[PDB]
Amino acid sequence: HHSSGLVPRGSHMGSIIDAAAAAGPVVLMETAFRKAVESRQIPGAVIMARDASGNLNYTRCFGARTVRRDENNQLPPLQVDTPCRLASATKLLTTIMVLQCMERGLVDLDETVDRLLPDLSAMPVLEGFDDAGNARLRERRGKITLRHLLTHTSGLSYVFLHPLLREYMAQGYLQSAEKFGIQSRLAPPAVNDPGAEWIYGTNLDWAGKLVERATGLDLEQYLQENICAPLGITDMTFKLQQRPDMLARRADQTHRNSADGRLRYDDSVYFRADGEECFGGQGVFSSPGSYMKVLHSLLKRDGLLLQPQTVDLMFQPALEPRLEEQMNQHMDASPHINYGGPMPMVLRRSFGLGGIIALEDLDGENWRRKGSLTFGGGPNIVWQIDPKAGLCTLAFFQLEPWNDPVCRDLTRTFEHAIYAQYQQ
Ligand SMILES: C[C@H]1C=C2C=C[C@H](C)[C@H](CC[C@@H](O)C[C@@H](O)CC(=O)O)[C@H]2[C@@H](O)C1
Ligand SMILES: C[C@H]1C=C2C=C[C@H](C)[C@H](CC[C@@H](O)C[C@@H](O)CC(=O)O)[C@H]2[C@@H](O)C1
Repeated sequence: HHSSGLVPRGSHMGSIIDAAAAAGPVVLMETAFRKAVESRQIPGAVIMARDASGNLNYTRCFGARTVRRDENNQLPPLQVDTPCRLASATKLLTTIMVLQCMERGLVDLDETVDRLLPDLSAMPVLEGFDDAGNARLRERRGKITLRHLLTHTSGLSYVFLHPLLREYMAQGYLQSAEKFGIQSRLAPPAVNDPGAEWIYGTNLDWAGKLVERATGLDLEQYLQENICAPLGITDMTFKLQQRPDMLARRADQTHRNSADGRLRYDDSVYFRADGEECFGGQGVFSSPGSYMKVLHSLLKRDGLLLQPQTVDLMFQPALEPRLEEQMNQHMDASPHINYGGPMPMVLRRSFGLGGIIALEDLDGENWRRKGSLTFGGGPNIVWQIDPKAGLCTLAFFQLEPWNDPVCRDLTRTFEHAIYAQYQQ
């Protein structure tokens, strides 16, 4: 029997295997991440989950912030406080900033953008090309409103995404609309009328300009005063190159080679230059920890960023049946883009203010629920907030291209495991 003075413990294989309970979902999931790093499938990742109550506050960091060895021949770790490129995960921040302007009476969401963005209002709609091949433009039908910008229903697209605009760049209309290797998000014309269709575009870059003009502050200052300060965030910024402390610790971008699935250093323009202008659709750097602070505040409805009622509005389906149907047809037919990331590839969705809303449970009682809000950023960053489950989660990588199968699979296992053990 037991040993005098010593805590009773396992003393043979049977009793040690019974004293240590079988591996739960979360433990098994963490093994997958470690194996992915060990086998060089990913450089690293940070995964974070929080509930409203505080009972759940889970942060795990795996692997490295880069594939470039440091001065000591080591690969430095990806940490919860590592400065990372958020890319389109910036869009949530900019959305919150617009809603703050609305709360303070500076703007109305259904107001036309003419007053603050007359430069946008004056922009034409691109409608194919001539029989010869000249650029064919026309005047916009109807007015763009702030709500159209927040829901990507303005008619604006992205140059890399839409065929007409890809041809626009190829024909040379946007050659001088770049700075330090970063293309302007304000130069290109619209590809449809507001209200006509859901189209992913430069809407939040325009929405950012609107904030700057409505407040008389640049977006960086507005961000610091209105998002960072209230949450005690000191490392979230549009202006990475002016923060030598963050520069010393920042992640490098990694790219997966199309040919052999191998990881390589990606010398990304975004890590060497900020751009003079703060682009609200993409330009923020922060750590995973700081981003979670934002998500968690929204989940708590604590009133630090927005009134609880304004946060509730973000989660309400914003599209009328016609656009809702068109958005789902577009997304279901575009698994090569996959805006929804880890979500099932066919799902009934809508768009709120700040992201995609699930209009059905993803897998009954096992995963994200109806009413959950989600979006992401290019380097395989995925965030979601699920008020019914009482959870919000964040899967943070610094790996392009977007929609990497290894990252998506890992992100799914992460979420499934967290929901299995901690959803309520
Ligand atoms: C066909 C459309 C789908 C796309 C899917 C993912 C990316 C965003 C594409 C363009 C971005 C570009 O930087 C990535 C390309 O190098 C992809 C490739 O051709 O290997 C985009 C474009 O190819 C247009
Ligand atoms: C929610 C996600 C939706 C997207 C839709 C189309 C693209 C695949 C986006 C990522 C593009 C990004 O990886 C590459 C761009 O930085 C290239 C460029 O800016 O020209 C993606 C990201 O914006 C996040």
